[PDB]
Parts: sequence; C-alpha cells; structure tokens
Amino acid sequence: AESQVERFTFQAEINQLMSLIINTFYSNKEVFLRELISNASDALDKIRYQSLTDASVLESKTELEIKIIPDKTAKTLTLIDSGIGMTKTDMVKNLGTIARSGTKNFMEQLQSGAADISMIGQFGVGFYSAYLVADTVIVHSKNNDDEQYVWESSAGGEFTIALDHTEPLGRGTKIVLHMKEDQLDYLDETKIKNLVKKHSEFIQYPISLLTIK
Ligand SMILES: Nc1ncnc2c1ncn2[C@@H]1O[C@H](COP(=O)(O)OP(=O)(O)CP(=O)(O)O)[C@@H](O)[C@H]1O
Ligand SMILES: [Mg+2]
Repeated sequence: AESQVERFTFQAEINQLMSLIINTFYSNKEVFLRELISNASDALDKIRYQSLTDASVLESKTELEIKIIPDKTAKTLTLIDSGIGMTKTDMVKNLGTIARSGTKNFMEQLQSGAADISMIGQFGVGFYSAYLVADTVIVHSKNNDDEQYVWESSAGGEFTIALDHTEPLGRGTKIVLHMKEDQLDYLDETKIKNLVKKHSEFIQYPISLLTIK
C-alpha cells in the first residue's frame, strides 16, 4: 500500500493551548464529550439546512444520526456523525493552522481563574478539549466536495493529513480518541451511557451508543 502524508505545524497559540490542556491537571474533564457531541450536532444542522435549499446534498448518505462507540480493547472512543463533513482544506483551516483571538483569551482566563476548562466552547476552541482525555486524536471526514481524508495529531506541535483508505463514511465525520490510561473510565459502559444521556438533552438527532465487547 501507499499513501502521501502531508505534515503541518499548529499555529503557535493553538500549540500553546494544546500544551496547557495536556500538561495541567483538571478534575472534571467531562466537557470533552459535550464538545464532540456539539460538533456532530452542528455538522448535522449544516447538511440539514443545506438540504432544504438543495435536496441533492443528502444523496451521499440519507440518514442524519450520531453513533458513539466505546471500545475498551482498542482503548478508543469513536464519535461518528453523518453531517456536512470536511474537505482536506476544511481540516487544514479549521483544525490547527488558523487561530482566533479566543485562544489567547482562553489561556489568559484559565491562568487568572476567570474561566475553567468546562467553558472552552465559549472561546471557539471546543475541539481541543479532546486532549483532556486523549493522547492521539484521529479525524476521518468526507464532505460531498472532496475525497475522504484523515487528520491525526498527538499534539507536540504537528498534525498530518492523508487521503483516507479506511472504511468509507459516505458523508460525515468519524473522530477517534485514543484514550489516556488514566481516563479509560470514560469507556465504562454505564458511565458513558449515562454521560451521553446527560450531554444530549437538547440534541435533535438520534444517538446510538454501540459498546464494543
Ligand atoms: N464533526 C464535525 N463535522 C464537521 N466539521 C467539524 C466537526 N468537528 C469540528 N468541525 C470543524 O472544526 C471547527 C472547530 O471546531 P470547534 O468545536 O473547535 O469550534 P466551533 O466552531 O464548533 C465553536 P465552539 O468552540 O463553541 O465549539 C468547526 O467550526 C467546524 O468547522
Ligand atoms: Mg465546536
């Protein structure tokens, strides 16, 4: 097999944020689940609204749903949506190379005490909450306008993007969190089942919890 892999450097402030998220103790890291579900919901909304003005956008995948997959053997939590998806350029621009002023301000407020980790989503950097519980994050995504791509980072100032040769999504995003050893309790069946219930009260799309044994 062969793949071309492109390597990118994180914007300096995003690199600093990732370092802060990883190298500091946080008591309650539950916000990561809220943020991942929120992104899935937003993506489903986007394709849903696009369909109202152009019905054909749904032809790649008719269902609009979220699947959450804890896998203890693999030490992974996977969240799949059939939302809008991201092109390669979408992933480069949205997941590391561009920072908004929310990043600097969040780090300031974390240090001053004005903000805690649970408010990360108010600063426009909700995605990076994944690194509270994960050593490596892998983002597989398929947008109607591009081939399926896979973004991966274990922080440390770099991410990679490659044409995806794993299972076709049709359309949407599959995010795979490789869980830190001390955060593996997030993969416990009843714990994740109940947290999903807790962080999906206002979600208007079906959620399926698929526990891998
Ligand atoms: N499942 C998904 N499908 C499509 N795009 C996604 C996605 N998850 C993340 N993204 C993209 O990455 C960007 C960054 O996500 P992130 O959650 O950090 O910020 P956000 O724009 O959702 C505001 P917030 O900080 O409130 O969550 C999003 O704006 C979106 O474009
Ligand atoms: Mg978000």
